[PDB]
Formats: sequence, structure tokens, C-alpha cells
Amino acid sequence: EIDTLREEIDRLDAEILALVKRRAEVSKAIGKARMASGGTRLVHSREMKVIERYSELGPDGKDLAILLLRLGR
Amino acid sequence: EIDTLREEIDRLDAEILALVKRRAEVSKAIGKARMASGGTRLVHSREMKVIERYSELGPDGKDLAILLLRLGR
Repeated sequence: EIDTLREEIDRLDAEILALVKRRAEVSKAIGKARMASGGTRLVHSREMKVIERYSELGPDGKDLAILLLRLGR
Repeated sequence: EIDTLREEIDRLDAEILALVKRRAEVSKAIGKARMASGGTRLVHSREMKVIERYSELGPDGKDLAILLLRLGR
């Protein structure tokens, strides 16, 4: 049973890593299109709603959203 | 196009949040079974391999693994 639980963590990490890699590539695409338009970063609106969604995990959820933001350049 | 990219970030965040919530519940299950056996935490072996896997994202990947570990009690 602890074996099968650790195996399930391995699967969840594989999925999370794949999604996070892809979120960074989509974010960098967005940031390139925005910087080619000299557009203003959506820090107070968009990025705050991203943080709010992860905040449901607690304090570590806000820090997680912050890393995801750093990761997306 | 920036609209459709932001929509794809919304989907990736929804998936990541769901997986992270579940990883915390599996981790807490593992930690309960381990503490009921008075077993030694696998800090230097298991948790280091968890950090190594996320390290492929860079430095923010190691911090991400560290949060995932904190999140799983």
C-alpha cells in the first residue's frame, strides 16, 4: 500500500512536470506577443487572479503561483 | 491569439491545481501510514529524487518540488 501510494505520487509528478513545462512555453509565447506590441503587463489584474486560484492550497499555493509566474518569464 | 493562449493557461492551471491537491492528499496518506509505523522519513533518498525530477525546470523547479513537499505535510 505505501508502495502503491508512492507509485501514484510518481504519476502525479510526471503529469505536473509535463503541464508546468507547457505552461512556461505558453507564458513565454504570450510575453513575446505582448512585448512585440509594447503592451502593459497584466500584473494587478491577470497575475493576481492566477495567484488567487492557487491560494486555495494555502500560503504555499500563493508561492506556487508565484513560481509558475517566474517560470513563464 | 493572445486570448486563446490565455485560455490555454487557464486550462493548464485548472489541471495543475487538481493534480497538486491530489498529490497533497496522497502525501499525507503516506505520512500517516509512515508515522503509524514510526518509520524514518525518506529525506535523503526519496525526497531528493523528487527534487531532482523537478530540477529540469531550473532553480525554480527545485523550489517547486520543495513546495510540493511542504504541501504534502
